[PDB]
Amino acid sequence: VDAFLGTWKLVDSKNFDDYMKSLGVGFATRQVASMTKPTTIIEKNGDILTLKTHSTFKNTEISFKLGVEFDETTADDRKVKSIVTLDGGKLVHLQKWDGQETTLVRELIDGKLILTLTHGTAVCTRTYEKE
Ligand SMILES: CCCCCCCC/C=C\CCCCCCCC(=O)O
Repeated sequence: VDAFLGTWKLVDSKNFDDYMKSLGVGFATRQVASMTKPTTIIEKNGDILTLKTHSTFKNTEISFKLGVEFDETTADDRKVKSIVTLDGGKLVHLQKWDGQETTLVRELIDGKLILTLTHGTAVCTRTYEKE
């Protein structure tokens, strides 16, 4: 886990709109979201991880232990059952609600943090660089 810790800022995004539309997010929120550049902060205290996502539009914060399910309310106001684990060096966050699922996978490549989000047929890639 140690290599993911720190402060990261978004520098590229591909197909976020398709991902948001798949989840049912409405047009007006997709407009603002397409022009937002979040800051993600990942920290650890023993076996507890804290992931903060900050922006001018919305802010989220979750705390969890790897491998242990938790309740989460997402930026889009879904109430989901989540679990985060380490799989081949990637941090894999799975969300489930009403029979559906989406995955948020984080990998380090060349010192950047790549976040891939998949729901349905839509796949979005977002690139973050370390601050
Ligand atoms: C908290 C910052 C979110 C910015 C706009 C999001 C508004 C809601 C729409 C879809 C939410 C999808 C779930 C979270 C995606 C987070 C993306 C990321 O961390 O870059």
